[PDB]
Amino acid sequence: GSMEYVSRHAIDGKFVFVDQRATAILAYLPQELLGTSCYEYFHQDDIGHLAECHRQVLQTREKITTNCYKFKIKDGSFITLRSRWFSFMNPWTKEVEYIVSTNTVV
Repeated sequence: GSMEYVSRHAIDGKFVFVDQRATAILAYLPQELLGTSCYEYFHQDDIGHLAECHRQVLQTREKITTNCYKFKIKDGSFITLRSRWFSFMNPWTKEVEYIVSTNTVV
């Protein structure tokens, strides 16, 4: 359904993929999120633990589940999300290119 959407994030949080279900949940067009960092939208209280879970997943092929956190939507209010993250290691270049994130409304 449309209670979740999938994003991908480069190493500074930059959105590099946003599926169209994000607009239903966040009221942003995908193009508004693409090229901006997820950290720009996290509630400032949540930056620290989300950044540490992001750092964790860069060093493992296992998935990491965040705590619930608040995400600032287009009108400036906050919704609560929980994300499941895993990193995408290129098996030839041996580089983590991005992380995959399923973002679920709580």
